[PDB]
Amino acid sequence: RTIGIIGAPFSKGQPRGGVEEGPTVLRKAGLLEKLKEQECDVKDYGDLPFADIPNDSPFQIVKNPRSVGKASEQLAGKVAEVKKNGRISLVLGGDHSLAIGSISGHARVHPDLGVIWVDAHTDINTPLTTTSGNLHGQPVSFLLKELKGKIPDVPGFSWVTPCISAKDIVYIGLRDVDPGEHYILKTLGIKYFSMTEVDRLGIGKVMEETLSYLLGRKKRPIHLSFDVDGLDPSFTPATGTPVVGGLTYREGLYITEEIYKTGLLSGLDIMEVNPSLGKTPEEVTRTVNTAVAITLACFGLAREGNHKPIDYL
Amino acid sequence: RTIGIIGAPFSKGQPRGGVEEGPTVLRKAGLLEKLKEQECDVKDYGDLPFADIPNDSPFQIVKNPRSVGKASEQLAGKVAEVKKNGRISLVLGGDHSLAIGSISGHARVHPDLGVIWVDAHTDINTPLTTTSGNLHGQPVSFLLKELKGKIPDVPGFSWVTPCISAKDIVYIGLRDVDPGEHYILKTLGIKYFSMTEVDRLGIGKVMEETLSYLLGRKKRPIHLSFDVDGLDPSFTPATGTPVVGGLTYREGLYITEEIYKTGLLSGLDIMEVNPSLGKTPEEVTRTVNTAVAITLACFGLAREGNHKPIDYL
Amino acid sequence: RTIGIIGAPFSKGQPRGGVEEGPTVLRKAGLLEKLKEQECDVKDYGDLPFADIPNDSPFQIVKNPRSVGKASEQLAGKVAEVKKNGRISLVLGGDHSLAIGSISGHARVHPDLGVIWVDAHTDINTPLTTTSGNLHGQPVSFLLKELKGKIPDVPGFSWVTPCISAKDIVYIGLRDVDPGEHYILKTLGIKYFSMTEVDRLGIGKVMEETLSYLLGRKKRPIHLSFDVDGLDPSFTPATGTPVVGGLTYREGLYITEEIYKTGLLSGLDIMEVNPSLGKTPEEVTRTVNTAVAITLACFGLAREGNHKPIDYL
Ligand SMILES: N=C(NO)NCC[C@H](N)C(=O)O
Ligand SMILES: N=C(NO)NCC[C@H](N)C(=O)O
Ligand SMILES: N=C(NO)NCC[C@H](N)C(=O)O
Ligand SMILES: [Mn+2]
Ligand SMILES: [Mn+2]
Ligand SMILES: [Mn+2]
Ligand SMILES: [Mn+2]
Ligand SMILES: [Mn+2]
Ligand SMILES: [Mn+2]
Repeated sequence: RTIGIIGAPFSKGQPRGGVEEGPTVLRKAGLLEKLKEQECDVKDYGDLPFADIPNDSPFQIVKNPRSVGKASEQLAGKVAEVKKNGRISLVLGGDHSLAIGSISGHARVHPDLGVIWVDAHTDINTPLTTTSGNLHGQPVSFLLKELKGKIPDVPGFSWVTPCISAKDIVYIGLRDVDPGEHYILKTLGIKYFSMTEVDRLGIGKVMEETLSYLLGRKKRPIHLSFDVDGLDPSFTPATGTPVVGGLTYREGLYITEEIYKTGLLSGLDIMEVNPSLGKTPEEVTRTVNTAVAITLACFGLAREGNHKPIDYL
Repeated sequence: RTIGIIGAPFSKGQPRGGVEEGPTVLRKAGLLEKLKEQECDVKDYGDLPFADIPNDSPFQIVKNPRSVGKASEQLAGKVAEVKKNGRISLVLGGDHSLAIGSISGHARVHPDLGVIWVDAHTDINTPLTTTSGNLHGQPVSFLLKELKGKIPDVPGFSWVTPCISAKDIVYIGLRDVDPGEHYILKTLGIKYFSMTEVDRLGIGKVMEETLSYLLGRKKRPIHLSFDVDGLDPSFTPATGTPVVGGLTYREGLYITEEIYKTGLLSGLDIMEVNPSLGKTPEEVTRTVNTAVAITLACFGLAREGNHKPIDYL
Repeated sequence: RTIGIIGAPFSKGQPRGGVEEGPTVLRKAGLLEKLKEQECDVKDYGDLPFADIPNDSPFQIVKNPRSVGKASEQLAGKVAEVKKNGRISLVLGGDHSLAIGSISGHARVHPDLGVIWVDAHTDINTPLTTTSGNLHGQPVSFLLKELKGKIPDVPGFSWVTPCISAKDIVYIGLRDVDPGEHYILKTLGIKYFSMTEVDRLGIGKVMEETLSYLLGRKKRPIHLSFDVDGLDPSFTPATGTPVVGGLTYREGLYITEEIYKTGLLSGLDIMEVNPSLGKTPEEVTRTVNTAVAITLACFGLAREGNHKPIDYL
């Protein structure tokens, strides 16, 4: 459909700084051009200027709470605008803590949205269950209504308001979940397909079940938050926390081709691309190239081929 | 069954020259010996001496039309002979434009043949839809009856006569199809399993459907045209146009083991192996070794093991 | 459950010596610590001191028969003890010939055990069918009751007594089976899932069928003999006889996660890890790291996550 690109050069949700270059390398790879090369109407809303917050000491164990909270607050506003302009928001990250603002802004315009979270992690730790203190591993806890009451008043997030229920989200690709996160998973009855379920059923059945689970009762807007470390590091090595045994390039493209075909993609996040972590220049291009491929699939690029509504013969 | 090896050291169907060494490196890898090590009766018809055609300017955008057309005409003759000798033709390429002659010669003796095309590409561009002008991306358009009338009179192909119908061919492995090619696919109702279908159904279901689609009504001779770039470049890197997200080594062996089990393999093509494109000596041996493995599976080599009709205990 | 670690630094079942360092590198990787980090009660029975047998000339073609036979005899005793102590035996190899002693000792305490053999090889050659003479490719022939009578009196194995029937074992991962071995497979009706069956059905169906085949009639103790070369060499390169087209990291973890869930794991073997064969230091850590991952899955480590029986919120 119509696209609204939003750059989110933010890294304070985790320790490694290079992730704020994600928007830069993705654009430099010709993402806007490639999208236009397709039947896509693209409007670049530019990179959000995330002001520096010098005074931002930890809230207990949680690091850079004000910087993270403000960045998501700013992003939520931009996403809500692009959604109001009738465009599918495409947020280029940036660490995953930004999901808080992206999904929040998306839900302001489309409260009935459903979320598909592709990631090796659940990122559902609360400020009290986290052991790392990195906010990119907590975005989901801030968004779930069932958890409001388990989230302390962390500086920078007073603007947040839980917008989704445990049943409005599906996880795909999980392979490194913390104990508390697993407890929340089972306690709230969240639907997930860890790498174990992908191995058992095959990605085809996984997507069939995912889309049926989220669109069964009725059709609703879909928000896809894609963490590049959800895919195996043999495809996306330049990322902060890679975990072996990931989703293949093919599975990544399958997930997105299927989501595109629903015609319900409403919001998209391409997160955790960190060029500074590429062991080689090739590891960087390999990661960025895969990230672009996944993005293009979300907007119609199909492996069986594509053609214009004309008679080619 | 009984085998008839035919070397086709030809490269003019595309730009990179090293592909004409395919027969050489495949034989040097001990292909004939390995085949004989099995219950295989092998006769080497040698490498076809493709005469040089100095005067061969492009037909519009199409390059080396006379060289390509003549090479396929010569090959068609050799294949028809080996088929008449009651042997399964094994053509070692060489670029894929040779498929025109291999399938044409095969159909002269067995007009009811069915084709399984393993490739990342459909190679069904016509001389008028192609944008590259490389004939290795057009062989199928010359063979389909439904397209006769959309193929101009290109110098070197006046001998061609469409021998198969849209319904006599199945594609497996597609992941880089041109717009016009996709239009032809949908327009003629051609059966295909792109990498998307392989991901969705699994290679087992894909082969079950492929063989049922082609052998359902009745048993008929099978022609397998195997383009090595159909497999992922992590297995066959030394090829002209590699595309990531390909068929795995295992899937390649599965396809061929299943085709062998039909007992209907009649013609085989092992194409696009280009040693000159191996970034390293290991990339070359890796490509050639995989090509040999695929070939041996076509003739009985099974992963579960093989044994003679004797009492080993 | 409760674990009993047994080190088996033995290599004489094959030619390459570095495999006797397996216990060392696996322990150095923190296996005991990692296991304890889980709900696991671990007791290290140390490394069995395999005395040197200077006089050990070949029995016909069979090499180091006395050294191999004695090593398995010693291991059988240790395994029987750990089993009597109510612990799941975890044997760190060492070449696979040790399976003779591990399964023999296990069956002394649990005669109704069932065996799942993960390997690229069947290791079911008899002293008379083998062409290599390496005993690590014959362990299964010594254990099968149906073959007692086809096994000559080899020096060092007079203590052996066939403890399992052809129907008490299932193979997974086969891709390099000798002719005689295949003859035995078909002759005795042994249940196997070669890489061809894994491709056809998917690992989920494979495990479903495997566990149903072995636990259908009734629940019984399970012995898992895991040869690391069962997995693709892209995951476990430091091994004596690697064969491409192997089980993936994910499939390896799936097999073991499923076996763990049965709650019937009784005996485990982690064999063929040879650090000396790692082309690089990274190939060594890659092999050892994968071996540890497989082991941890056998004892509860799940990809969807794990959590204590407490309220994390
Ligand atoms: N990159 C990620 N998630 O996507 N890291 C999260 C890791 C860990 N679970 C935490 O809370 O710190
Ligand atoms: N190697 C191949 N096909 O197998 N190249 C074909 C590419 C392109 N579709 C063309 O017509 O030029
Ligand atoms: N590493 C192994 N098996 O696990 N080698 C066995 C090879 C061969 N089948 C033999 O009997 O020598
Ligand atoms: Mn992640
Ligand atoms: Mn994440
Ligand atoms: Mn191709
Ligand atoms: Mn081709
Ligand atoms: Mn083995
Ligand atoms: Mn073995």
